[PDB]
Amino acid sequence: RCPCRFFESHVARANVKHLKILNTPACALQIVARLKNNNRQVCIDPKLKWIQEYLEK
Amino acid sequence: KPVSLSYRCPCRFFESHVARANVKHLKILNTPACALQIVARLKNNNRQVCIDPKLKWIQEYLEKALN
Repeated sequence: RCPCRFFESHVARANVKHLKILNTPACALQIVARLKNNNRQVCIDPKLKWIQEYLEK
Repeated sequence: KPVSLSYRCPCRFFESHVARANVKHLKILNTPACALQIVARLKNNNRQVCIDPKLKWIQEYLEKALN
């Protein structure tokens, strides 16, 4: 049962407190963002350019 | 109102021995003051453990997350 069935593409690095990469292989979406200001959790588009940057170097 | 030497980084100590099967999710934090830090939510005890990012299985895990 994949918690992420929907993804949001309109998310910027600046909006996020942290990312949670769910250990759920088989699920297409496993990236959940805990958002700043409101503490809502939303699954994000894994294609967001900033993700690879955040998952840092 | 000052805010200094009171708001610690999520991680100061790390663990390099963690089995992927005992990981529910990886909490990735990345801030200017603390850099990249990974906190694993463990399956066996639901506790949070800071892990070494240089771990081998981490890269593939993150990679397979389509990002």
